[PDB]
Amino acid sequence: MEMEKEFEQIDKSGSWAAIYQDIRHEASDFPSRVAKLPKNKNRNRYRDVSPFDHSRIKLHQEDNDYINASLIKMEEAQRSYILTQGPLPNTVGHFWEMVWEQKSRGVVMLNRVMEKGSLKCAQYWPQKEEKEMIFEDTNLKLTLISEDIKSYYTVRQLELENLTTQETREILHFHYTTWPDFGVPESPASFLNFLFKVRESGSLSPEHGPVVVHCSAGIGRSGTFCLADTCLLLMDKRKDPSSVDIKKVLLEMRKFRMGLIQTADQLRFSYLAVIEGAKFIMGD
Ligand SMILES: CO[C@H]1CN(S(C)(=O)=O)[C@@H]2CC[C@@H](O)[C@H]1C2
Ligand SMILES: CO[C@H]1CN(S(C)(=O)=O)[C@@H]2CC[C@@H](O)[C@H]1C2
Repeated sequence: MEMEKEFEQIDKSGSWAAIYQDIRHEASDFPSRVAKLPKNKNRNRYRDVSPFDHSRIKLHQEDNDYINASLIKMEEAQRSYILTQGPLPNTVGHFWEMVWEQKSRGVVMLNRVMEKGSLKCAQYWPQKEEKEMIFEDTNLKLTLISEDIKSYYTVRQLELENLTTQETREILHFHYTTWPDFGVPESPASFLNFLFKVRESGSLSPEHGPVVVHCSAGIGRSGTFCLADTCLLLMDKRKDPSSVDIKKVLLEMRKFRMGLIQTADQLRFSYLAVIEGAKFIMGD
């Protein structure tokens, strides 16, 4: 079926939970043996969220190459994403090592450091220009260059220096700051505006390594971001945009990381975002 009318048909019939459970039943199951090794327990935030072995990002280190991060490679859309958990106190150096080694331009953050009164990820970037951060375990230096605070999101320019080679690179930090502590946003308008700002920066384009996108577990809000982006790109590429099937695209993405889209409300929100986004692209 088309998307917008399949949407109204699920609303009128109130069957979002049944649709979402079907997706959960059909989703791929692949091994995640490296994630479960005892030496990696303090590298995982949640015991039930792990990268598959076949798609995990490897650190370029001979001691321990493990990080909780997955490469989502979308062949028809010609887009790739790295989805990862929010960094832990003992993985902030690994996180920036990955950004460096994978040649990423941008980092997309969809959570606040504290939500619901608890810590959802480490404070992993510097908050003042004159107070830079040094990660001694991976030999990197990180400096805040500029910060632009808007009503729904903040964009930061950062400098990452590999202290071994003295090479430097400019990284863009795109921080969506207004996702509610409970539920999903009422309108997708600010989330779509944010997606378009990431696109306009070059961070999603083939001349760079894959964008790094995270929330707390790296599957819920993060899944919503890449699902919406890929569906909108496919609607632009194909002769028949109504042939894009958001459930099929989500199942394709779940071949590369488990659990993408965590609730039926997140599934409905993803439909809403793609539907509204397709009107603005036109060609409007
Ligand atoms: C519209 O709100 C509810 C609709 N359904 S429903 C009844 O269509 O399945 C789901 C139930 C839980 C709540 O998050 C949302 C999603
Ligand atoms: C930024 O990553 C560097 C960290 N080291 S490290 C942790 O051994 O100092 C590894 C060795 C080679 C270097 O290029 C990469 C990976």
